Amino acid sequence: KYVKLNVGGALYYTTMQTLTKQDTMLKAMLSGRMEVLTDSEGWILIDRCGKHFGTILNYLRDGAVPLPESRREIEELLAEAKYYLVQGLVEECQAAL
Amino acid sequence: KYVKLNVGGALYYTTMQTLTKQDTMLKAMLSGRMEVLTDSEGWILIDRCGKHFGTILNYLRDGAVPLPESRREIEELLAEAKYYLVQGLVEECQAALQN
Amino acid sequence: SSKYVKLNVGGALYYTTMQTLTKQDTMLKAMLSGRMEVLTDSEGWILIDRCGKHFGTILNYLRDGAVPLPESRREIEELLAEAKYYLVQGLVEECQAALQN
Amino acid sequence: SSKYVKLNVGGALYYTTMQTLTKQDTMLKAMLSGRMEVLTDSEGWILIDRCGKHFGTILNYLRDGAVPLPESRREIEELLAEAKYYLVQGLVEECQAALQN
Ligand SMILES: [Hg+2]
Ligand SMILES: [Hg+2]
Ligand SMILES: [Hg+2]
Ligand SMILES: [Hg+2]
Repeated sequence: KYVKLNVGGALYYTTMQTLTKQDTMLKAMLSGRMEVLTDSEGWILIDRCGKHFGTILNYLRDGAVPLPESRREIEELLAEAKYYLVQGLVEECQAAL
Repeated sequence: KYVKLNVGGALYYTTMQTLTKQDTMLKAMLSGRMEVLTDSEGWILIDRCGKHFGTILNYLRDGAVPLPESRREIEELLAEAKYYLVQGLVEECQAALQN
Repeated sequence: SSKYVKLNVGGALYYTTMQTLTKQDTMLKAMLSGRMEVLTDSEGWILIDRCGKHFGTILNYLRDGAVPLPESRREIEELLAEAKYYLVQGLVEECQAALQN
Repeated sequence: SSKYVKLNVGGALYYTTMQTLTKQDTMLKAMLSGRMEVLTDSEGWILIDRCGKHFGTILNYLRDGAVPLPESRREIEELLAEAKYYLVQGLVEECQAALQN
């Protein structure tokens, strides 16, 4: 089954399978182990920038993702990784630095 | 004739001729060789990022496509190419990564 | 009456929000504020007679307030035309500046 | 007026307006003036048996009256061929001029 998320105005479409693949905030969001905030149209709202959210979804899907080149973009990706509790990507970004 | 796909929230409108032109998983989706899940508006849902999907559609249509400059986007494309079993583009992306 | 927006830009399909399109003062904000005439189809897509090649970049500039410009002079010029058309004042300058390199 | 026209050019899908296609004297104007046969499908797409690589560039030249030209001579020749075919005389001249070494 598919889940649709509004992350800072950026719209995403993914599955329960992807968001529950790793131990993260998103799994906790969908396991019912945490409240999720939805609107009238059924979008899970997240008050974060959606710039790198697409990168997070890819990491969950493939278990790996190409990291950004510039150090600043690595920190941006890292910040989101820490927030969503994607420990694998957090470490991998810390390693890249 | 025309197919409309929701790829990771990115919406696309293409043709059957394009999606079935080469031997890939996308051909298999519409060759009836596979399950297709659509939403209320009739958009075929695909749980992949749609960033490079436009590039995938063009490769199937034209048999060739301009690759991105940075190594990062080529690798991103390679991941999508590998997933959809676009073997032709996979090779050129693997090849493009020379340095 | 929705905050979710779907736009047909020259045949290129985009799905975005009011939150992104109203971040800066541009033609797109006036278009969705009802402050301007809009042409929609049966399925609820606002039609826009411009190429959608660089439109994704326009949306990202509105979202993040900045975007990586293309390398070649040709594509910066392409973006400049789109930025100017949508009256994206921030992006117009940065691209006009980029051509003075 | 501002009615929408959609063309399938070699598999590339485009959305433009009557206003754009009738701005200049070209083959595309003749297509909508009924001065020439157009083949449409069940969904209302005007079919054109041409590669759609540069058609977006043709549409932009009609929209803005100008467009950034490609760098390489080969791509200028490609665009020039399409301009000649669609009878976009304005763009033909600028492409012929660009190939002046
Ligand atoms: Hg992505
Ligand atoms: Hg951001
Ligand atoms: Hg071509
Ligand atoms: Hg274009």
